[PDB]
Amino acid sequence: GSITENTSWNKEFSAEAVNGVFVLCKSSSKSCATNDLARASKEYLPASTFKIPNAIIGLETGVIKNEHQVFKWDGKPRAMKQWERDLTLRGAIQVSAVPVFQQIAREVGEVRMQKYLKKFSYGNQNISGGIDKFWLEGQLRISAVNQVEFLESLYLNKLSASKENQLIVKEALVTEAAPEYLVHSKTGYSTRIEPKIGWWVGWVEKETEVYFFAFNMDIDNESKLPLRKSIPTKIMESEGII
Amino acid sequence: GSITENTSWNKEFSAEAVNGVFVLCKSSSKSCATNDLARASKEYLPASTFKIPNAIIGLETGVIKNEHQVFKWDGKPRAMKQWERDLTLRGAIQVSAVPVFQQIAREVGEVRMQKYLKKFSYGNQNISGGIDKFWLEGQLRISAVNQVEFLESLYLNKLSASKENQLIVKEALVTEAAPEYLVHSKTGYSTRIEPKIGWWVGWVEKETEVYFFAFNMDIDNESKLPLRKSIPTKIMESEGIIGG
Ligand SMILES: [Cl-]
Ligand SMILES: [Cl-]
Ligand SMILES: [Cl-]
Ligand SMILES: [Cl-]
Repeated sequence: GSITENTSWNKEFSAEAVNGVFVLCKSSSKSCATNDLARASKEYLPASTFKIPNAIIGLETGVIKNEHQVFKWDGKPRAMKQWERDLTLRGAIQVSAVPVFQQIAREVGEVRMQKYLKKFSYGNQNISGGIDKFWLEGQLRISAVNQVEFLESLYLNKLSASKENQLIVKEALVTEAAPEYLVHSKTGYSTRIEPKIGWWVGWVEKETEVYFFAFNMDIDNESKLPLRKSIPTKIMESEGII
Repeated sequence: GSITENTSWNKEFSAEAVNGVFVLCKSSSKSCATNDLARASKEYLPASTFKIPNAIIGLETGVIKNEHQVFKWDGKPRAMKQWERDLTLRGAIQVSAVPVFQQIAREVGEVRMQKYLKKFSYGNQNISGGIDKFWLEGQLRISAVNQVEFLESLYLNKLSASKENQLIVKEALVTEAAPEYLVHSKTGYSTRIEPKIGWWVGWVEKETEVYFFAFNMDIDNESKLPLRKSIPTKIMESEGIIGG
């Protein structure tokens, strides 16, 4: 593939006083563009974007039985009201139910989780910091470029997992369906350790083209969180994609 | 299965002067509700709702190579401008590209096509009338009850096809997505044999519940087509099944 720096996108960041990066890749020409090559290569806690490999590994290992599994709420208070209810696998991914995935990670265990992150070439592959929190406050780091490589492998079923399991997770990641296009995506927000990072990663299928994308930004306060989606959306709109 | 009449649903049909049926099943097809017991089991041409089994069959026979198949346009005139382009599976479904599906059916062939429709218990299972048009103007017929049974089997990966291929078709059928709400659906319009019939079939996931649905109605003219969606939408909303 190739990557090129495109300074024009900076307008959307400048207007918002945002420090951040977008990486957008057109599958047919294996060609990516970024507003910031340096930041595109910087490696940050994945936070809830880790739900993507974690769901695959959960299925691969038999910890998650299948896409019809329901994760029941035990009635104990959770950090968000939206998590205080039974959830499907898709629902637990889409509302970012950390408690559900901490449990999955515990059952997966260190030996197996390490093995998969190596197979997946996932970031620095460093799961230090406790088996249920390493993606949230441990030693794990991944870049925007690595996220797009990973998502392309998933799209093509080239990850070291069954196609069945890859498809289940693909199915779960759909976030917008229109007559002209389909969006798969996942957000993250790293807030336990400095610096505070918001992520939005995914891909768009339009006509017979596929566009993979990864976005991250420094988050000053919770009031900036929507720019996580709105800056990349604006860019993708300006490019005539969505 | 068991089918129970909900009297109150008729209001929605008589209020628009529509002859039609809606079938709705919560959790499973074991117990469904309808406005009309007789019509719920009446069988009609599937029209473009047949793209659902045909897509599964195309993948299972290897006629569609895999999820990333592109159906290439050779540049020769097609009947609609929306068809004059390369298409993905989801694209061909969205624009209702009947010529793409007809070429799939020809390559599948009558022997294989008959076998899968019988394994799937798909309507009267009659593919008489020409391999490229039996679902459009031939002898094939299916009811609203049988559509919900078929779609439930698809949802559960219980059709006689690989799980991989069932998942591929399901992704191409998503029409609405929200964190705890997901709709898979397909319209059809049968206009070659009287009476003309409109369909809307599908399923909805809401939180940890699932509902299977099938609607059909007599279509007098094109202007009544939207009802295919709004009458069943209103009834589903009456059951608390509400989208965004
Ligand atoms: Cl495999
Ligand atoms: Cl989040
Ligand atoms: Cl022919
Ligand atoms: Cl025809």
